[PDB]
Amino acid sequence: PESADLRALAKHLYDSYIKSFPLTKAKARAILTGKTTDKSPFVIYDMNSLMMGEDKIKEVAIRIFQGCQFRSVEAVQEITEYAKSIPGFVNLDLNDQVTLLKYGVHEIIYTMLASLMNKDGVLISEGQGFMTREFLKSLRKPFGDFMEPKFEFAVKFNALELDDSDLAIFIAVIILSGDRPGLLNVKPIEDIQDNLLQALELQLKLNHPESSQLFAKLLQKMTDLRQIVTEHVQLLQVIKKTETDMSLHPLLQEIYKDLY
Ligand SMILES: CC(C)(Oc1ccc(CCOc2ccc(/N=N/c3ccccc3)cc2)cc1)C(=O)O
Repeated sequence: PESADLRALAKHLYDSYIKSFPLTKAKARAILTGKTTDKSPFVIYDMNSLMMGEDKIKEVAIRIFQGCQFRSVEAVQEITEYAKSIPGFVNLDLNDQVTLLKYGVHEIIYTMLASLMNKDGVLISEGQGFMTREFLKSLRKPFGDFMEPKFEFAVKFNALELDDSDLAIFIAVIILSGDRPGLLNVKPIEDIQDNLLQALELQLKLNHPESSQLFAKLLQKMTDLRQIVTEHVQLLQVIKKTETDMSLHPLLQEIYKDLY
Protein backbone atom coordinates (compact mmCIF):
# COMPACT_ATOMS: atom_id res chain seq x y z
CA PRO A 1 0.00 0.00 0.00
CA GLU A 2 2.97 2.36 0.50
CA SER A 3 5.18 3.76 -2.25
CA ALA A 4 7.76 1.00 -1.79
CA ASP A 5 5.05 -1.62 -2.27
CA LEU A 6 4.01 0.20 -5.43
CA ARG A 7 7.56 0.29 -6.80
CA ALA A 8 8.04 -3.40 -6.02
CA LEU A 9 4.87 -4.18 -7.98
CA ALA A 10 6.05 -2.02 -10.91
CA LYS A 11 9.40 -3.83 -10.91
CA HIS A 12 7.81 -7.27 -10.76
CA LEU A 13 5.54 -6.50 -13.73
CA TYR A 14 8.33 -5.06 -15.88
CA ASP A 15 10.49 -8.11 -15.19
CA SER A 16 7.61 -10.40 -16.17
CA TYR A 17 6.79 -8.31 -19.26
CA ILE A 18 10.37 -8.66 -20.52
CA LYS A 19 10.26 -12.40 -19.87
CA SER A 20 6.87 -12.78 -21.61
CA PHE A 21 7.15 -10.60 -24.75
CA PRO A 22 10.14 -11.27 -27.02
CA LEU A 23 9.61 -8.12 -29.13
CA THR A 24 9.57 -5.05 -26.89
CA LYS A 25 8.83 -1.44 -27.67
CA ALA A 26 12.51 -0.69 -27.08
CA LYS A 27 13.48 -3.16 -29.82
CA ALA A 28 10.71 -1.95 -32.11
CA ARG A 29 11.87 1.67 -31.75
CA ALA A 30 15.49 0.63 -32.37
CA ILE A 31 14.48 -1.06 -35.62
CA LEU A 32 12.19 1.80 -36.69
CA THR A 33 14.62 4.67 -35.98
CA GLY A 34 17.79 3.09 -37.44
CA LYS A 35 19.77 2.24 -34.28
CA THR A 36 22.78 -0.10 -34.59
CA THR A 37 21.53 -2.37 -31.82
CA ASP A 38 19.05 -3.76 -34.35
CA LYS A 39 18.62 -4.43 -38.02
CA SER A 40 16.83 -2.79 -40.93
CA PRO A 41 13.46 -4.23 -41.99
CA PHE A 42 12.46 -5.22 -45.50
CA VAL A 43 9.67 -2.89 -46.60
CA ILE A 44 6.52 -4.17 -48.27
CA TYR A 45 4.58 -1.31 -49.89
CA ASP A 46 2.93 -2.94 -52.90
CA MET A 47 2.21 -6.29 -54.51
CA ASN A 48 5.66 -6.68 -56.05
CA SER A 49 7.55 -5.96 -52.83
CA LEU A 50 5.22 -8.33 -51.01
CA MET A 51 6.12 -11.18 -53.36
CA MET A 52 9.83 -10.43 -53.04
CA GLY A 53 9.46 -10.02 -49.27
CA GLU A 54 8.14 -13.53 -48.69
CA ASP A 55 11.34 -14.72 -50.38
CA LYS A 56 13.45 -12.39 -48.21
CA ILE A 57 11.68 -12.86 -44.86
CA LYS A 58 -5.18 -17.78 -52.59
CA GLU A 59 -5.65 -14.01 -52.82
CA VAL A 60 -3.06 -11.93 -51.04
CA ALA A 61 -5.51 -10.30 -48.63
CA ILE A 62 -6.50 -13.74 -47.35
CA ARG A 63 -2.91 -14.95 -47.00
CA ILE A 64 -2.10 -11.81 -45.01
CA PHE A 65 -5.15 -12.37 -42.80
CA GLN A 66 -4.20 -15.99 -42.10
CA GLY A 67 -0.72 -14.82 -41.11
CA CYS A 68 -2.39 -12.31 -38.80
CA GLN A 69 -4.27 -15.14 -37.11
CA PHE A 70 -1.05 -16.93 -36.31
CA ARG A 71 0.59 -13.82 -34.86
CA SER A 72 -2.57 -13.17 -32.87
CA VAL A 73 -2.61 -16.71 -31.49
CA GLU A 74 1.02 -16.29 -30.43
CA ALA A 75 0.08 -12.95 -28.83
CA VAL A 76 -2.67 -14.60 -26.82
CA GLN A 77 -0.15 -17.21 -25.65
CA GLU A 78 2.29 -14.51 -24.53
CA ILE A 79 -0.40 -12.39 -22.89
CA THR A 80 -1.82 -15.39 -20.99
CA GLU A 81 1.66 -16.20 -19.60
CA TYR A 82 2.02 -12.55 -18.56
CA ALA A 83 -1.47 -12.43 -16.99
CA LYS A 84 -0.61 -15.40 -14.81
CA SER A 85 2.29 -13.35 -13.40
CA ILE A 86 0.07 -10.47 -12.22
CA PRO A 87 -0.09 -10.84 -8.41
CA GLY A 88 -3.48 -12.19 -7.41
CA PHE A 89 -4.65 -13.17 -10.91
CA VAL A 90 -4.21 -16.95 -10.58
CA ASN A 91 -5.94 -16.86 -7.19
CA LEU A 92 -9.20 -15.61 -8.74
CA ASP A 93 -12.10 -17.95 -9.49
CA LEU A 94 -11.13 -19.79 -12.70
CA ASN A 95 -14.29 -18.66 -14.49
CA ASP A 96 -13.19 -15.08 -13.86
CA GLN A 97 -9.64 -15.74 -15.01
CA VAL A 98 -11.10 -16.98 -18.30
CA THR A 99 -13.51 -14.03 -18.60
CA LEU A 100 -10.73 -11.50 -17.97
CA LEU A 101 -8.55 -13.10 -20.65
CA LYS A 102 -11.46 -13.38 -23.07
CA TYR A 103 -12.24 -9.66 -23.01
CA GLY A 104 -8.78 -8.36 -22.29
CA VAL A 105 -6.38 -10.06 -24.68
CA HIS A 106 -7.33 -8.11 -27.81
CA GLU A 107 -7.33 -4.80 -25.93
CA ILE A 108 -3.76 -5.70 -25.03
CA ILE A 109 -2.93 -6.73 -28.60
CA TYR A 110 -4.01 -3.33 -29.99
CA THR A 111 -2.14 -1.54 -27.18
CA MET A 112 1.13 -3.34 -27.83
CA LEU A 113 0.53 -3.19 -31.59
CA ALA A 114 1.03 0.58 -31.29
CA SER A 115 4.65 -0.13 -30.26
CA LEU A 116 5.21 -1.73 -33.68
CA MET A 117 3.63 1.15 -35.63
CA ASN A 118 4.30 4.63 -36.86
CA LYS A 119 2.02 6.81 -39.02
CA ASP A 120 3.37 5.11 -42.15
CA GLY A 121 3.29 1.38 -41.38
CA VAL A 122 3.84 -1.57 -39.05
CA LEU A 123 6.66 -3.99 -38.18
CA ILE A 124 5.94 -7.61 -39.08
CA SER A 125 7.70 -10.97 -38.82
CA GLU A 126 9.49 -10.28 -35.51
CA GLY A 127 10.64 -6.89 -36.82
CA GLN A 128 12.22 -8.32 -39.99
CA GLY A 129 9.63 -6.67 -42.24
CA PHE A 130 7.65 -3.43 -42.38
CA MET A 131 4.34 -3.27 -44.18
CA THR A 132 3.04 0.16 -45.13
CA ARG A 133 -0.27 1.59 -43.97
CA GLU A 134 -1.08 2.55 -47.58
CA PHE A 135 -0.58 -1.01 -48.77
CA LEU A 136 -2.76 -2.45 -45.98
CA LYS A 137 -5.46 0.09 -46.80
CA SER A 138 -5.36 -1.08 -50.44
CA LEU A 139 -6.42 -4.68 -49.68
CA ARG A 140 -9.89 -5.60 -50.97
CA LYS A 141 -12.87 -5.07 -48.67
CA PRO A 142 -13.26 -5.89 -45.95
CA PHE A 143 -9.60 -6.77 -45.42
CA GLY A 144 -8.55 -3.24 -46.35
CA ASP A 145 -10.45 -1.89 -43.37
CA PHE A 146 -8.84 -3.92 -40.60
CA MET A 147 -5.74 -1.90 -39.90
CA GLU A 148 -6.70 1.75 -40.37
CA PRO A 149 -8.46 2.20 -36.97
CA LYS A 150 -5.46 0.56 -35.30
CA PHE A 151 -3.10 2.99 -37.01
CA GLU A 152 -5.28 5.95 -35.97
CA PHE A 153 -5.24 4.72 -32.38
CA ALA A 154 -1.49 4.08 -32.43
CA VAL A 155 -0.58 7.59 -33.57
CA LYS A 156 -2.63 9.03 -30.70
CA PHE A 157 -1.34 6.44 -28.20
CA ASN A 158 2.30 6.76 -29.29
CA ALA A 159 2.14 10.51 -28.63
CA LEU A 160 2.12 9.65 -24.90
CA GLU A 161 5.70 8.37 -25.30
CA LEU A 162 5.30 5.43 -22.90
CA ASP A 163 8.12 2.95 -22.44
CA ASP A 164 8.03 -0.80 -21.74
CA SER A 165 8.09 -0.30 -17.97
CA ASP A 166 5.00 1.91 -18.23
CA LEU A 167 3.22 -0.45 -20.62
CA ALA A 168 3.80 -3.43 -18.34
CA ILE A 169 1.61 -1.84 -15.66
CA PHE A 170 -0.94 -0.42 -18.08
CA ILE A 171 -1.62 -3.80 -19.70
CA ALA A 172 -2.08 -5.31 -16.24
CA VAL A 173 -4.65 -2.58 -15.47
CA ILE A 174 -6.53 -3.51 -18.67
CA ILE A 175 -6.65 -7.23 -17.78
CA LEU A 176 -7.96 -6.63 -14.26
CA SER A 177 -11.12 -4.83 -15.40
CA GLY A 178 -14.01 -5.29 -12.99
CA ASP A 179 -16.65 -4.42 -15.59
CA ARG A 180 -16.26 -7.41 -17.91
CA PRO A 181 -19.58 -9.10 -18.70
CA GLY A 182 -20.30 -12.27 -16.71
CA LEU A 183 -17.75 -11.79 -13.92
CA LEU A 184 -18.68 -13.73 -10.80
CA ASN A 185 -16.73 -11.88 -8.15
CA VAL A 186 -16.01 -8.26 -9.04
CA LYS A 187 -14.53 -7.07 -5.73
CA PRO A 188 -11.25 -9.06 -5.61
CA ILE A 189 -10.62 -8.05 -9.22
CA GLU A 190 -11.18 -4.39 -8.38
CA ASP A 191 -8.94 -4.77 -5.34
CA ILE A 192 -6.09 -5.87 -7.60
CA GLN A 193 -6.82 -3.21 -10.23
CA ASP A 194 -6.83 -0.49 -7.57
CA ASN A 195 -3.27 -1.52 -6.62
CA LEU A 196 -2.23 -1.62 -10.27
CA LEU A 197 -3.73 1.81 -10.97
CA GLN A 198 -1.81 3.30 -8.04
CA ALA A 199 1.36 1.59 -9.20
CA LEU A 200 0.82 2.95 -12.72
CA GLU A 201 0.22 6.49 -11.43
CA LEU A 202 3.44 6.42 -9.40
CA GLN A 203 5.38 4.85 -12.27
CA LEU A 204 4.27 7.62 -14.64
CA LYS A 205 5.11 10.33 -12.08
CA LEU A 206 8.64 8.97 -11.63
CA ASN A 207 9.42 7.96 -15.21
CA HIS A 208 7.95 11.05 -16.88
CA PRO A 209 8.14 13.81 -14.23
CA GLU A 210 7.80 16.50 -16.92
CA SER A 211 4.70 14.86 -18.42
CA SER A 212 1.97 16.47 -16.38
CA GLN A 213 -1.09 14.25 -15.77
CA LEU A 214 0.17 11.52 -18.09
CA PHE A 215 -1.86 9.07 -15.96
CA ALA A 216 -5.22 10.69 -16.73
CA LYS A 217 -4.35 11.06 -20.43
CA LEU A 218 -3.37 7.40 -20.61
CA LEU A 219 -6.70 6.40 -19.07
CA GLN A 220 -8.36 8.62 -21.72
CA LYS A 221 -6.95 6.26 -24.36
CA MET A 222 -8.77 3.19 -23.04
CA THR A 223 -12.03 4.50 -24.51
CA ASP A 224 -10.67 4.06 -28.02
CA LEU A 225 -9.64 0.45 -27.30
CA ARG A 226 -13.15 -0.91 -26.75
CA GLN A 227 -14.29 0.89 -29.90
CA ILE A 228 -11.49 -0.72 -31.89
CA VAL A 229 -12.71 -4.09 -30.62
CA THR A 230 -16.36 -3.36 -31.45
CA GLU A 231 -15.49 -2.31 -35.00
CA HIS A 232 -13.12 -5.27 -35.46
CA VAL A 233 -15.79 -7.78 -34.41
CA GLN A 234 -18.15 -6.41 -37.09
CA LEU A 235 -15.48 -6.99 -39.75
CA LEU A 236 -14.89 -10.53 -38.51
CA GLN A 237 -18.61 -11.25 -38.77
CA VAL A 238 -18.57 -10.20 -42.43
CA ILE A 239 -15.62 -12.50 -43.14
CA LYS A 240 -17.38 -15.41 -41.43
CA LYS A 241 -20.30 -15.01 -43.85
CA THR A 242 -18.41 -14.32 -47.08
CA GLU A 243 -15.42 -16.66 -46.78
CA THR A 244 -16.71 -20.12 -45.80
CA ASP A 245 -13.32 -21.70 -46.59
CA MET A 246 -11.96 -19.87 -43.51
CA SER A 247 -12.60 -20.06 -39.79
CA LEU A 248 -10.90 -18.38 -36.88
CA HIS A 249 -8.25 -20.46 -35.12
CA PRO A 250 -9.92 -22.40 -32.27
CA LEU A 251 -8.32 -20.26 -29.57
CA LEU A 252 -9.52 -17.09 -31.29
CA GLN A 253 -12.91 -18.71 -31.96
CA GLU A 254 -13.24 -19.32 -28.21
CA ILE A 255 -12.31 -15.75 -27.36
CA TYR A 256 -14.97 -14.34 -29.71
CA LYS A 257 -17.70 -16.89 -28.84
CA ASP A 258 -20.53 -15.03 -27.06
CA LEU A 259 -18.37 -11.95 -26.59
CA TYR A 260 -20.68 -9.03 -25.78
C1 LIG B 1 -8.92 -12.76 -36.44
C2 LIG B 1 -7.89 -11.86 -35.84
C3 LIG B 1 -6.57 -12.56 -35.98
O1 LIG B 1 -7.92 -10.66 -36.53
C4 LIG B 1 -6.98 -9.64 -36.45
C5 LIG B 1 -6.73 -8.89 -37.58
C6 LIG B 1 -5.80 -7.86 -37.51
C7 LIG B 1 -5.15 -7.59 -36.31
C8 LIG B 1 -4.13 -6.51 -36.27
C9 LIG B 1 -2.81 -6.99 -36.75
O2 LIG B 1 -2.49 -8.27 -36.32
C10 LIG B 1 -1.61 -8.39 -35.27
C11 LIG B 1 -1.27 -9.60 -34.66
C12 LIG B 1 -0.36 -9.61 -33.60
C13 LIG B 1 0.21 -8.41 -33.18
N1 LIG B 1 1.15 -8.25 -32.11
N2 LIG B 1 1.64 -9.12 -31.41
C14 LIG B 1 1.62 -9.04 -29.99
C15 LIG B 1 2.23 -10.04 -29.24
C16 LIG B 1 2.20 -9.99 -27.86
C17 LIG B 1 1.57 -8.93 -27.22
C18 LIG B 1 0.96 -7.93 -27.97
C19 LIG B 1 0.99 -7.98 -29.36
C20 LIG B 1 -0.14 -7.23 -33.80
C21 LIG B 1 -1.04 -7.22 -34.83
C22 LIG B 1 -5.39 -8.35 -35.17
C23 LIG B 1 -6.32 -9.36 -35.25
C24 LIG B 1 -8.21 -11.64 -34.39
O3 LIG B 1 -9.10 -10.81 -34.07
O4 LIG B 1 -7.58 -12.28 -33.51
